Amino acid sequence: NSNICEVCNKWGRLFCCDTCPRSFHEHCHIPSVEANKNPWSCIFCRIKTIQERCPESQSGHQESEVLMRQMLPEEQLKCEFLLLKVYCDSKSCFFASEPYYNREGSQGPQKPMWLNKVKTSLNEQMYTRVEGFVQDMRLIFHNHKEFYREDKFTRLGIQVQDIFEKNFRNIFAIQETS
Ligand SMILES: [Zn+2]
Ligand SMILES: [Zn+2]
Ligand SMILES: [Zn+2]
Repeated sequence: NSNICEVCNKWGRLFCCDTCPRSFHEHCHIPSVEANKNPWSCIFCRIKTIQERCPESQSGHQESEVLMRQMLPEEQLKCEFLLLKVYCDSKSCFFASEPYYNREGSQGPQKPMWLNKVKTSLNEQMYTRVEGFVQDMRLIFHNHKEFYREDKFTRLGIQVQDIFEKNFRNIFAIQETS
């Protein structure tokens, strides 16, 4: 196994996957690492199994169809993995916890959003379709862009949204376009 957390790349109290060499802190893994279960497989392994059980799941999809899907177990897992993939980038730190807004010449967004709130929302099964989760994710970056305006800090939101969007297209097998 690895000696660092796959998500935050630090050492500490880790839990090791039984079917791959990754390891995780308890609350870096999503869902949080399960109390018992021996063996234990991590989210990367679970996602791989879904693909291997239904190879045609990797043929192209239209985003519109994906968004309308109900959050049944397999879609729930895929959104948890996509959330995880964002927390894997160190720039997610800017978007994790509840933000506040007091900048000369800007007003705060009408609907604040942050990653830990989405995490909690997924945990408490508050989204009924993929669209719900995707909307909150994109809201995070959109709020950031609107608030920071011409400050170069806006770029952080562009960069982390690019991470989200590449992973979204991969995990949900969105049809490749030019
Ligand atoms: Zn970690
Ligand atoms: Zn694994
Ligand atoms: Zn099949």
